[PDB]
Amino acid sequence: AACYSSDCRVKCVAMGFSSGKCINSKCKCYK
Repeated sequence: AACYSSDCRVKCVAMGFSSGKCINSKCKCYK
C-alpha cells in the first residue's frame, strides 16, 4: 500500500480537515 499525501489530504478534506499527508506509511490530517 502506497501512502500518498494527496490522497490522504482528500480523505481529510472529506472527513473535515484542512489537509493531509503521508509519513513512513500513515496518513495524517491537517486539522
